[PDB]
Amino acid sequence: GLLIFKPAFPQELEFYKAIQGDAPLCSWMPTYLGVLNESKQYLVLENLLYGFSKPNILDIKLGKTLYDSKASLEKRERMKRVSETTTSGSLGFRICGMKIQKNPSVLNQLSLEYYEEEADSDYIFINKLYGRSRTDQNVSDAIELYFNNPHLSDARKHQLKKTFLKRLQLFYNTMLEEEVRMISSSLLFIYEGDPERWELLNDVDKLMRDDFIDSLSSMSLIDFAHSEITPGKGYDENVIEGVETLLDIFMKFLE
Ligand SMILES: Nc1ncnc2c1ncn2[C@@H]1O[C@H](COP(=O)(O)OP(=O)(O)O)[C@@H](O)[C@H]1O
Ligand SMILES: [Ca+2]
Ligand SMILES: [Mn+2]
Repeated sequence: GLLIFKPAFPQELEFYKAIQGDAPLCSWMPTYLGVLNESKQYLVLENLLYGFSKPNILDIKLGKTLYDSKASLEKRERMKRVSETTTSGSLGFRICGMKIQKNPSVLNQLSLEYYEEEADSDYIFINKLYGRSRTDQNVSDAIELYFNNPHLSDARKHQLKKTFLKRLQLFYNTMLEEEVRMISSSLLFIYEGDPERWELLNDVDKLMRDDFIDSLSSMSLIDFAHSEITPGKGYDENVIEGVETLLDIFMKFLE
C-alpha cells in the first residue's frame, strides 16, 4: 500500500499543484504524485499509513469557520451549524474520527452508537457522532482515549504526547508564515501500536515525516478540496486558532 487513490476534485488538485528555519507547508502534506484516469479521475498520493505495523489514526478537522468563499448559501448555513454545536466553533478544531486498536477497558465505557467493531480484527472505527458530541471540556479526554493503546507502556505513550506537542509547535510556526486559506482540512495523527516495531526502531521517532521521493508516529495535513494559496494575504488565522488550542491541550497532558 504505497499509494492512495482519491477521487480528484479540481480545487484539491489545484492546491497540490500550487504548493508542490521553519518547515514548509508541503513537508506536512502527503506527496502528491499525479493523476490516474480510470472517465473517473483520481489523485495519486503517498500512503501515510505505509510502513506502520499497527497504525492508530486520528482525524482532527481544523478551523472555526467551516465554509469557503464559494460555498452555496444552503450549505454555508449547514457549516455554521456544525461549527456552533461542536468544538470547531469554540476551540478551532474538532475530532472527525479515529481508527484505533481497542482497549477493552476503554470499550466498556463507550456507548455502542459511537463506534463500529468487527470479529475479523482488533480495530474499532470511532465515528463522526463521537466527535460532534465532544464538549470544550471533554474533548481532551477524547484525545487521551486515542493514545490509550493497550499494547504501549505509559512511558511510550508519554513519549508520543511529547512528540506531537513538538510537531504542533513546528506546525504552528509553519502556519504563521503560510499564506493560504484552508477550509475543512484535517490534521492526521498516526502512531505505531505494535510494540515490536518500537523495539525494532529502538523507541526512536522522527519529528518530521520521511521524504517519499528523496516513523513510530506522524502528524500530517490532508484534504484540500476547500483550500487555496493566497499570496500576499497573510497567514490563516482561522486554522491557527485550532493549532493553539491543540498546543494548550497537549501541554496539559504533560503537566
Ligand atoms: N495520504 C493518505 N494516506 C493515508 N490515509 C489517507 C491519506 N489521505 C487521506 N487518508 C484517509 O482518508 C480519510 C479522509 O480523507 P480526506 O482527505 O479527509 O477526504 P475528504 O476530502 O473526502 O473529506 C482520512 O481520515 C484518512 O484516514
Ligand atoms: Ca532493537
Ligand atoms: Mn476530511
